[PDB]
Amino acid sequence: EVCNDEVDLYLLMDCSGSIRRHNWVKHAVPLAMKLIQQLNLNENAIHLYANIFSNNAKEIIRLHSDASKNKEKALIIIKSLLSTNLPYGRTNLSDALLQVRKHLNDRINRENANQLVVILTDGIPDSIQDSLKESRKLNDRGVKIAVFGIGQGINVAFNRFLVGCHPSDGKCNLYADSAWENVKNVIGPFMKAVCVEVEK
Ligand SMILES: [Cl-]
Ligand SMILES: [Mg+2]
Ligand SMILES: [Mg+2]
Repeated sequence: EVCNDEVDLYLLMDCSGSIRRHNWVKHAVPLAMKLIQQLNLNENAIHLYANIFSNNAKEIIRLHSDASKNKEKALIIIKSLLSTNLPYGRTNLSDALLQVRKHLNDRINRENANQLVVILTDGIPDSIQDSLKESRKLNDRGVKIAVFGIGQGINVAFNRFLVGCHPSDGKCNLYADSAWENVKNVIGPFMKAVCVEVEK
């Protein structure tokens, strides 16, 4: 797998109404699945955490749980997102990022592990101010943030700012975007690039 190191990886998956149900089912859920396929989930390698966020953040995979460390178990849970009332609601990224910072506050994370947040989003946060404030607090605790933007509702400058890049210029290995139909072709190269940056 292209991601293979001691990393606590916090997947924050936008489930906002803008997505549309057909895209949630045909693209968003399969994209999260393929992303997880890029990870060596293992006690001594990657441990996954996952939440969804729209109105609020909701944990779906607990950090260090069996599904955190086992790809087949993680994929069952992600697939279970199909049998829900999702997608719906707004884009409370700051609450999603807050849940990550609560793990760090409470020392739930492996202190020895690289800390990586990966955001899948099709929009702009409802509060850029609070999202950037949370992101700074995470950065101060050593957390790297990556963003995979989808569709026409994103703001590239903001996503680039969030991950620590110049908003328009130069290579930004912690950022990629894609049209809805193409997400599964962009996610592999993205996760490869992200994991190279995390290891360096
Ligand atoms: Cl927000
Ligand atoms: Mg907030
Ligand atoms: Mg949206």
